[PDB]
Amino acid sequence: RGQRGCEHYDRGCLLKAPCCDKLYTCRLCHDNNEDHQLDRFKVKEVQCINCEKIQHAQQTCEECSTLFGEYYCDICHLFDKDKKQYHCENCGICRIGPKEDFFHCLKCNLCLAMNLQGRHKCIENVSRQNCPICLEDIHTSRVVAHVLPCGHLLHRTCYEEMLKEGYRCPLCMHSALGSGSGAAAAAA
Ligand code: NA
Ligand code: NA
Ligand code: NA
Ligand code: NA
Ligand code: NA
Ligand code: NA
Ligand code: NA
Ligand SMILES: [Zn+2]
Ligand SMILES: [Zn+2]
Ligand SMILES: [Zn+2]
Ligand SMILES: [Zn+2]
Ligand SMILES: [Zn+2]
Ligand SMILES: [Zn+2]
Ligand SMILES: [Zn+2]
Ligand SMILES: [Zn+2]
Repeated sequence: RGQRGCEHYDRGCLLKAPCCDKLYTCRLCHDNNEDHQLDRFKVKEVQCINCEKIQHAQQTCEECSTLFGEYYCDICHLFDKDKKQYHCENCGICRIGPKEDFFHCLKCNLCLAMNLQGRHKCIENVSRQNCPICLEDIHTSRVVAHVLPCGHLLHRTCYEEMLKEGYRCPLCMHSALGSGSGAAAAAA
């Protein structure tokens, strides 16, 4: 671990971005360096870092057999060391597991810690929204979301910064004290 990959991932291959047909270590490396956003489900090809064989996406290299990722999901085309990831069909992406700690809430439409099942306030597709603090997406973020007792969602980082200046939901102004607050599963 820690020999091959980027700042985001420990992986043995590079993705061929079907948009600009460039080779980037991962979708974040691509998105940080391109006008547009990479569609991870559209990725068809990868290149072995070790032997530069460009090939269809798979867990090991067809020529030299280098291990591309300890965890490999052929839907998101994600490669990584073992972080107990699982791919959730309702989220549509890979989550940081383990899968048994989480359930997918249909209404809020993200994976939530088991202790919130039937024990939180649902807001329709609230996960598919921007964080009201930073106004960047919650659902696909690699930062754990925090369910406020009111059911609104904040990035854990944005939530903890907000506590230095206040203690109320940035949208509905309800206090963050109380029942129904907890953690969601991070994007892998
Ligand atoms: Na490398
Ligand atoms: Na990726
Ligand atoms: Na849906
Ligand atoms: Na999606
Ligand atoms: Na589930
Ligand atoms: Na953020
Ligand atoms: Na995590
Ligand atoms: Zn591109
Ligand atoms: Zn990267
Ligand atoms: Zn190879
Ligand atoms: Zn996946
Ligand atoms: Zn889910
Ligand atoms: Zn819910
Ligand atoms: Zn945020
Ligand atoms: Zn709120």
